[PDB]
Amino acid sequence: MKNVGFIVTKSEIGGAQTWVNEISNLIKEECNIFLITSEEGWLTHKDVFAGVFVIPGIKKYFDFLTLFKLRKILKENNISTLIASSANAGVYARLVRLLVDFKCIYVSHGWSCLKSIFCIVEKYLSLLTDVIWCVSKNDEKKAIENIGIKEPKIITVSNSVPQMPRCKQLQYKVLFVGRLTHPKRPELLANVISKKPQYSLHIVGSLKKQFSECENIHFLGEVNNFYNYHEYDLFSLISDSEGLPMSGLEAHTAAIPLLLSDVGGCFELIEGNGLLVENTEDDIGYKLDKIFDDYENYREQAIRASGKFVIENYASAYKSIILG
Repeated sequence: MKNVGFIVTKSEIGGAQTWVNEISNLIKEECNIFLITSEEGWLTHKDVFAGVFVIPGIKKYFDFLTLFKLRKILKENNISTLIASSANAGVYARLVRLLVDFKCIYVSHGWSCLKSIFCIVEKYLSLLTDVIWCVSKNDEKKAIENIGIKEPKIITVSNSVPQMPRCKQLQYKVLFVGRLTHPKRPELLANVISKKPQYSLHIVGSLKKQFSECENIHFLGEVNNFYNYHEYDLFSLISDSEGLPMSGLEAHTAAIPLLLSDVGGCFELIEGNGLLVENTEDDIGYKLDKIFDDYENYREQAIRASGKFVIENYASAYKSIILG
């Protein structure tokens, strides 16, 4: 059986790590999967991995001995495909192509680069990459236009997730799912909803009691396997910076309307099934009332679109990139 490796910087839940976990579950019957990371944490306790390699040197943007340890790992474990996520991981995964033959796949994950300096690096690192995997049309546009990666390098196939449970009378229940630290901005959303007692906010994700006396603001804290989108009426993610957020994809497959910041690839989740916002208290309050005053129309479109980002529709394309 084929040996595939995922290399990441952090092992904490969320973002790329959740993606790695989800993709590993998808291909797990067709290959052996190895994890390479800088630290131990949530991801490294996952049983899907045939083996886990913790190299703390990965936390450094570059380091020769870390590079050589990666080479040793690929060769000794006969790993013929390496899928890299995050900048640091990407640095080692592509430099090590100079030293080892394997299929090197670097995944965009929103190009958190944020500046024309990281852009330069990524452009030249693409020369060492067998596949630049863009997980959103907006990541593809950034790669081609802002970074300078050539299109022959790029395979663009959207992120997607397993279908969340779907549901109910309108209860004006808003749901926020994600880390509470910047660029994420739940404080902005909670503030808006706090002044509207008929609405409510549940936040899933340091931590806050600014709203300790707002009766309609509820912090559930971190919930690792959150799948209860179907209990809520509206998913809202307010943030200064996003790629194509997994939580947004999840809400989408759960057929609930969305209220998202107009950043990164959030617009790719919205057709008639929600609204894009400026991170203004005014703009968020206005578009919130707009959806809730006209709710069944946004709900009908959420329902209509809810098959769009379901991972079964993308599986063969994913498997083709990774196993082909």
